[PDB]
Amino acid sequence: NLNQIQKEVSEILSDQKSMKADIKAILELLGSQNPIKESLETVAAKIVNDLTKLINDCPCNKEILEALGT
Amino acid sequence: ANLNQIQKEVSEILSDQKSMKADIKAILELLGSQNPIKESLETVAAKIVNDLTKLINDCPCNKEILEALGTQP
Amino acid sequence: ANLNQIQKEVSEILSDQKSMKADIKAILELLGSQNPIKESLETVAAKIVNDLTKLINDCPCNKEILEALGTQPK
Amino acid sequence: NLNQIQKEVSEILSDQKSMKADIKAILELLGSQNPIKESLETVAAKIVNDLTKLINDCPCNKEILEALGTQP
Repeated sequence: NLNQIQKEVSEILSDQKSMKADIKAILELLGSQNPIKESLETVAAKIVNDLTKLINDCPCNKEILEALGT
Repeated sequence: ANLNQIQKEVSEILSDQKSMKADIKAILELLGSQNPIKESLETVAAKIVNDLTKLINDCPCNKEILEALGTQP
Repeated sequence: ANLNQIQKEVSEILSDQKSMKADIKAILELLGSQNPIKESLETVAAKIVNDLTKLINDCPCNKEILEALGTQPK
Repeated sequence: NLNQIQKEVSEILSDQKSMKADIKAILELLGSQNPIKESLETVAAKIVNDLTKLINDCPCNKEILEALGTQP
């Protein structure tokens, strides 16, 4: 009865330690992550950037200029 | 009254605790097993540029113009 | 009040317990309802390249070149 | 022995208090952000729109225009 209470109160207490441990880990992990918007905005910048280079590199001009004669 | 009441409540605390523990464990498991968004975003970007590169390097619109200049690609 | 003290405190643990349980569920609910980022990345990847392919294949610039060359586009 | 129970109940109560706060944080942190769907969608929208602005701007035409606006 009182031993029963004691036992169960301990189990609660140790269970409560591990719960706390993991909660911290969760708060840590989430805090570490970079903002979705930020990751997006930068990867989105890299997509346009690269493709812009390719576009401005004008790959399809050589063929035309040959038919014309430049 | 009191200790019997106390003991009953303690037992409900113990079990409630047990499931919360399990649920927390799962949230940790779920977040932890997810590959970083930055890493994911990058591989998919790699596909996007790569595939639009194949297209632009295929010069789709040249074909129309070379035709007007009586020649073929 | 020893039993009283123990009583009042165990009761409070039990209250807090309930609302912690609620909030842990709301967290699980939130993460659970997320699409797998990989999958929803694929969808969006396709639409970007799709929409773009449409425009480039439509060949917007050709009309300018043709008219400069001296030809009517069809 | 009743004291140990009393003592331990309070350590239980106080940890409870601080876990309550941390979960509330985790909820707030997870709440403080739009779905990954919405985010992707607006970004993708900007991606295409800027590349559409680029292409419709016809960067390569100026080169050929001088090649056409020229003589042997």
